[PDB]
Amino acid sequence: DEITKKYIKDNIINVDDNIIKKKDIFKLKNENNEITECAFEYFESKKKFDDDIESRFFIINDNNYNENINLIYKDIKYCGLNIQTTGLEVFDENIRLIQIAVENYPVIIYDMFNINKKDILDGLRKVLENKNIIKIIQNGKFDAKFLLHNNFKIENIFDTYIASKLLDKNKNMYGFKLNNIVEKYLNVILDKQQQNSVWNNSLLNNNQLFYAARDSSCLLKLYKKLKEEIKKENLHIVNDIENKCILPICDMELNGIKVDLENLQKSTNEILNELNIEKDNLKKKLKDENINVNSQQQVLKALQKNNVRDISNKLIENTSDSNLKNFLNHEEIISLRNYRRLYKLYSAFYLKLPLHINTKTNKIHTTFNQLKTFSGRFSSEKPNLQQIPRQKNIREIFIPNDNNIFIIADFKQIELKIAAEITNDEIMLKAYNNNIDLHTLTASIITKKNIPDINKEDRHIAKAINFGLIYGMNYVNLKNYANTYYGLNMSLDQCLYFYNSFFEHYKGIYKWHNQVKQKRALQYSTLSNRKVIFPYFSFTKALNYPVQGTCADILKLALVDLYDNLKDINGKIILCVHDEIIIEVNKKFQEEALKILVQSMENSASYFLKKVKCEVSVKIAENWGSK
DNA sequence: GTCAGTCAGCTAGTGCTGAC
DNA sequence: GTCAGCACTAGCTGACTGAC
Repeated sequence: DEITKKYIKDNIINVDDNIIKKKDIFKLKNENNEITECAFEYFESKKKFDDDIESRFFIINDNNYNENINLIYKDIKYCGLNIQTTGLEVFDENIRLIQIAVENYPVIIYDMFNINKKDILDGLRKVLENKNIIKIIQNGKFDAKFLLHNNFKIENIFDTYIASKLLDKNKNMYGFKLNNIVEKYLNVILDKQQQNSVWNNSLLNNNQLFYAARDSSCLLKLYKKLKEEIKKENLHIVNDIENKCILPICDMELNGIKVDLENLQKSTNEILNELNIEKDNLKKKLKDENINVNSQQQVLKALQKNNVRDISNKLIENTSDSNLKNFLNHEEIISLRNYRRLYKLYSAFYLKLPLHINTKTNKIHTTFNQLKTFSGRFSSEKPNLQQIPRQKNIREIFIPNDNNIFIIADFKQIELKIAAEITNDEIMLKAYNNNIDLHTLTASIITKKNIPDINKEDRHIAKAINFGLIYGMNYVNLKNYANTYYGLNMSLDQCLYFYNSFFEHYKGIYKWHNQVKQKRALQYSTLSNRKVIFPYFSFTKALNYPVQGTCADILKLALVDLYDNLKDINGKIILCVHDEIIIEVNKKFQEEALKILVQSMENSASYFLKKVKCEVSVKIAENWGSK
């Protein structure tokens, strides 16, 4: 229809009219700092949107490109960047539209499908790469990933999702989408009724482009309000850290971690054979060939039929992991426990990994999220890295890329050091000034032995108790904590003596406990001023939030510094799980990489913590499970 | 020849029970 | 706290009797 193809030359298909091609004379400065009059083509909705946000937009395709459009970018301080894509996955999908929003101008839409003169994107490249231009993005991780994968470089960034998430102080989990944020702050409904319209088509209809335009112009108003809201809340440090840490997360997701297919196959074969053998052994032991082991009720019934009892001559009524410890005086239960371990390991890692492995590159790629965790630490999904077993044999599957070598660095006692810093415990700080671990010190006070005489087992008990009592556990739960996660049986009187001895000397932590318990505050702040406001008081989380948040801040600062300091030797930041950072570097630059990693981690530690001095243990690893 | 009354397999949901 | 895996209990949906 002649109505519908009015603007086909610029790849626009009319749906319900509501589109006009209008030209007006603009006033722009020249490269010689001289105002120049230029005529531009911009489209407009025939029906004015009820809100005050802009809806004008240029479209820049192969034909319509005008060289003078690059002058908008000059002498700016913020610009709104949003990109539309055919699908979610970065590897299987391209970028359809790039949008730029410069204040008091329409939104410039670059149609990458109808762009072939590579000088077109030069202005986009320079506005993206400039470090003096605060690019505003919504959900910066997704857009940054798509841009980096296609040879673009984007340097500065300001994500409205991070600002909104931090400002809410973890009040609500859901929300924090573009429509919700704009409604909450600027009092406007974006009418996001586009139900994921088909983007693959070369031709794009009016509603899609206009909805994409209001998603870019609305970011500048959010920038203005969120900047002031953050400034009034003293959240600028953590916001800056998160914004600059967006890009390292994109690097980690893009590069991934390679899996040795041959070793994975060998381990899977061996583990399946071991599972079959143990299953057969249990089958003979349970004396029921038809028995299915996985049925929890059925194994309970079978063990009941076996009539094995307790030390109290009590029949088993539960196969809880700790209840198995109470019933260990038989070969049956040993076989059952071994089978449970093998089954969980097998069907949780070995049979699940092949789905995640991309046969195109034979690498595992993760989806890192940086503010879903309450404490602030990174959380992985799709493949859950923290759920990967941490035993030696399982991790060896992960190898570096061909012709490379891993560097692995991990903090030591970052929680305990941060606790010492915040609580200002004099004895801990005077201890760490002379390089003695707080596990060794805790063991020394517990066992009354001299420092050189401390063994490894005392260090283990210290490892238990320091974590136990530095997050405000009542001494009753110390027994459960030590037994369950470390296996050390303990008596209540021993727990009482340990509690008294621990809080008699480390005075600072006692003062911290007293203050936090007395105030019963509903709001807490970390050393990066990451504020959280709970619904109701909880002593455990009240004690746990500051140290964990500060540890997350230290890791994020380390990644931000590392991503800038590793660009010379072209090292990839691969993963960051727990207090551990992994970088892959070419085999020549091993020494330089080690120095860079250590320096970045130490500087990050020294930025927030001042009294103490963190240390990092770095080992060059052939495989992630190296020595 | 035909329709009730009762016998079920199937699918869901909840109950309950375990570890990464 | 998240997660799968299974009895058990229930309600439904066709087929095997039961009939005057």
